[PDB]
Amino acid sequence: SVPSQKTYQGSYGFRLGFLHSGTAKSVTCTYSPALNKLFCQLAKTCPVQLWVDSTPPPGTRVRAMAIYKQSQHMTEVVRRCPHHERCSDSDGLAPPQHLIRVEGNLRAEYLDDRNTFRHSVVVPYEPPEVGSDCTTIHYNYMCYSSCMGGMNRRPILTIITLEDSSGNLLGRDSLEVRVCACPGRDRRTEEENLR
Ligand SMILES: [Zn+2]
Repeated sequence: SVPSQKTYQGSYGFRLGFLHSGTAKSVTCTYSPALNKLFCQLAKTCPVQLWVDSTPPPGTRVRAMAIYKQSQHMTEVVRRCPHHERCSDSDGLAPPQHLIRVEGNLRAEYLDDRNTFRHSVVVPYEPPEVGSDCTTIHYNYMCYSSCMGGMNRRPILTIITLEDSSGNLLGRDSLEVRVCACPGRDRRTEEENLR
């Protein structure tokens, strides 16, 4: 099977938002609206905003999962490569095999689906704080898109779903992600190629 990637705002008007970081050669994370693609360095903070028109119920959660973008690779579980899964860089909560981690949230839970074998990380949805209009989750990608034996240069999509306490779908959004050495340069090159 393959997780759905269909955009769905749902009853709460759920959608993602990204900061405007630019494309300076030194940038560590940058999002391209034209390509709906996030470019980031290995294990660097990727701020992802959660926007809703109305607050969902207490117990609502937010899950992140990666899948290969190419249809011929969609059924393959996206996981860290043979080298990174063994580098003992766990933060004490994320299994070393997981590509996507959530930073600074002790309530993050990591799932290895007993049926699909796919990996995901989920946190409780927290409503915006005083003075804020949105909620931000900080993600880290733990392998480069080019890692051999892992993503192996194949592009991936990250699917973010808003779920109820039972795991039922409330909202869904997604974006392509490239983990690379120079996000600014690659974003500039890909947007140029699109033009
Ligand atoms: Zn790797």
